[PDB]
Amino acid sequence: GSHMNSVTVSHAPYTITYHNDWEPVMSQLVEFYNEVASWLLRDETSPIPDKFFIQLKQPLRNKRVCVCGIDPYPKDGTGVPFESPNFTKKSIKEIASSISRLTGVIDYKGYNLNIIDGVIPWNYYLSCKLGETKSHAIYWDKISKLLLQHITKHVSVLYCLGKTDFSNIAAKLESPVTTIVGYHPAARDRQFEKDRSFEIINVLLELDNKAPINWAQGFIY
Amino acid sequence: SHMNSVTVSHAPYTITYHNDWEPVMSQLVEFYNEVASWLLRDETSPIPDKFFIQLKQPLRNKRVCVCGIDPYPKDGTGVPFESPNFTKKSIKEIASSISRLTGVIDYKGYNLNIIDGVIPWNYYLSCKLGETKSHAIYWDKISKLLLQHITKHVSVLYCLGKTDFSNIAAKLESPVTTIVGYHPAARDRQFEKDRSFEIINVLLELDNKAPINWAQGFIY
Ligand SMILES: [Cl-]
Ligand SMILES: [Cl-]
Ligand SMILES: [K+]
Repeated sequence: GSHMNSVTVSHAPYTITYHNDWEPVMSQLVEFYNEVASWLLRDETSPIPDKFFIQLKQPLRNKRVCVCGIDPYPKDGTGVPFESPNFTKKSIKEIASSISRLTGVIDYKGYNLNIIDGVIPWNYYLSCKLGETKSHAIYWDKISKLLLQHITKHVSVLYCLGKTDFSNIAAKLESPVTTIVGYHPAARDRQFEKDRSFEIINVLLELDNKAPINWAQGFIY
Repeated sequence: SHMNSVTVSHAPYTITYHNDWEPVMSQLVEFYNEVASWLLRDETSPIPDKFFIQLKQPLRNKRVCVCGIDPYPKDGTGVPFESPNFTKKSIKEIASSISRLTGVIDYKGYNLNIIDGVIPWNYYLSCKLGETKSHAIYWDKISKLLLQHITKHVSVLYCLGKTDFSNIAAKLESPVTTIVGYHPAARDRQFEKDRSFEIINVLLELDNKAPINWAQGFIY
C-alpha cells in the first residue's frame, strides 16, 4: 500500500506514478493518454505535464467524499486540485470563507482540500491551456469519464462545483454515489456565499451511517 | 387553468395534464400507444382511467418527490400511497413515522398528496392485480421519461426500497440529490428507525428552501 507503482506512456510526462487503488483503470488510462497527448502537449499547460497525474498517488479506498471542480486553475496549477500555496485563487478563498463561517475558525492564512481526512479533491479535466479555462475538455474527455467513474465506486458523496459545468456530467454518470451539484465559487449574485454544501455533505454521510468530514482540517495557520 | 390535453389510442383515451408536464407528453403518447393493449387485458391497480391522474399536479411548486416502485397490488387510486380507508401497510407505517417526527398523536389516516411542496410518485404507473412490479416491462421507458422530468423540478428525491431503487437511482439521468431509504411495508422493521423523512427538512433548509409541513398529510 505504501509503495507507489509506475507505468510508461509515450509522451510527457513519460511515467505515471500511482497508488494501488488506481490499478484497475491504468491500462485504459495509458491507452487513452497515448492517443491524445501529442495534440495536448503543443499548448503550455496548467499544471505542467510532470504534475498532470500526481493526484493518482492519493488513496481512494479510505475516501468518502469527492469535491470536484471542472479543471485546474487557469494559471499556477500544482497538480493538486484547488491547491493555492500563496492563497490567492478565488475558488479556495471563497471555500475557506464558507468553512470559516461553518467551523468558527476566524483566523487562518490558507486552506487546502487535500489534507482533510476522508476527502479527495478532484479536477475533472487534468489540464487546461495556460490562461484558458476548460480549453482541454476535447483531449481529456474519455480519460475524465474513466477516472470519475472509478472514484465514485469508492466515495459515498460527490460534490461538484458549477451547475453549468457539471449538471450533464453528473446526470450521465451511472453510479450509486450521492450527487450534489452546487454553485461555483464565482457565480453572479454571490450565490456561492449562501451555499451550505459542505454542511449538506455531512448530513448525507451521517444519514448513511458514516463519519462526518471535519472541514476545519483544511486550514493552514 | 394551466391544463392541457392529448389523446391516446386505447383507454383511458385522453390525458389531461398540467402545463409543467408539456415537454414530455408527445413522447409519452408515443410510448403508451405501443403498450396500452398489454396494460388493458389485465385487471389493473389502479384502473386505466386513473393511470395518469398525478400528471394534473403542478411541478414548479414541488421540492420533494417521495417515490415508491409501483401502485398497491389492489385498490390503487392513481394517487401514490393513497388508501381511502387507511388499510394499506405502507401508508400506515409512513403515518407512524410522521407521527413520531411531528408529535401528532391522534389521527384516522394520512395522505402524501395533500402536502404543499411534496409530489408522491409511483415509478411504474400500474400493476397486474395482486402482483408487484408485474408491469415494469411495459412502463419502463415512460417511467424513465417521467421521473427524469420530475427531478428537474424537485431538489430532493426520496426513494423507498433499497432493492427496488438501487439500480434505478444509479442510472437516473439527473444531478438531483437522492435519498434511498428502507421500504415502509417491509417485515424487518428497519423503516421504523429510518431518519430519511426527518433529514429531508434539514436538507431543504440548508439549500435555502422552505421546509415540508408533514402534518398537512394527516386526516382526522
Ligand atoms: Cl453555477
Ligand atoms: Cl429496503
Ligand atoms: K447517482
